[PDB]
Amino acid sequence: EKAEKIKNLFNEVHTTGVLVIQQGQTQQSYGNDLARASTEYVPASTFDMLNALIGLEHHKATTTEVFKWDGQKRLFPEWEKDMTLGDAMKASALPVYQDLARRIGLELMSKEVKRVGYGNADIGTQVDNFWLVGPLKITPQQEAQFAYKLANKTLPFSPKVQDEVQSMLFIEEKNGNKIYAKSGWGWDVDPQVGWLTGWVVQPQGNIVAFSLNLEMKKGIPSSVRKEITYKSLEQLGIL
Ligand SMILES: *C(=O)[C@@H]([C@@H]1NC(C(=O)O)=C(S[C@@H]2CN[C@H](CNS(N)(=O)=O)C2)[C@@H]1C)[C@@H](C)O
Repeated sequence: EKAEKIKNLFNEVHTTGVLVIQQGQTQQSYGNDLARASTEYVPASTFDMLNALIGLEHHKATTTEVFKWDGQKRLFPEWEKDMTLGDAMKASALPVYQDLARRIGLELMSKEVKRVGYGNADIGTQVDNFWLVGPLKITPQQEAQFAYKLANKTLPFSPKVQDEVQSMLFIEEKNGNKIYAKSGWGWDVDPQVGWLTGWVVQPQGNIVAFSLNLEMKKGIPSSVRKEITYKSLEQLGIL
């Protein structure tokens, strides 16, 4: 019954999507197009999570430094403010993560993306846009696995840096559950891709990772990603 209900949540907003859930070493898929789970998409802003891990691990940034807004118009007004890396994570402020990517540099970025085995691990030659328009791609299954490992601090990085990136991703504590999440919207690719990748830590300690992936269309508000995710997690008894 739960799976049917989640399928219809996607039908109700008139697009196709999948929600991958990971608990322990096994995954389940829900939604109205389950085949999306094993299909590659650009990560868009969801790459910020790995960008931050690499930057912190290799001492290219700190968690307390402030990226000051220089007063120049940004793509979105939400980005026109002083930000730490964590603030920029929450706002998905691309210019901050492009700055970070340039600090890391192509050689180190390529080595680390390959070491961690992220998606197709192909970053090409352009260090500041490879996660937006290709060539880097990743499946929702892979995003859920990545989130699960970050949640358990089992990515191949220091525990300190994984703890720091977790803190950047914290959304809220709701009914005792701690919710961590990163959204993404690849709007200038066709078709458009929407992401919400994260995890829940339940009061008893259990970790449940998720990755929502759907086709974004004109007339579908971006708030659908969080709404469908939370409702689905509630249906599953995860929230
Ligand atoms: C990353 O994918 C991309 C980000 N991602 C998102 C997103 O919604 O996931 C946006 S949308 C942009 C940022 N937040 C603004 C909405 N205001 S609100 N509701 O207060 O959050 C608009 C943007 C495309 C990077 C690469 O640009």
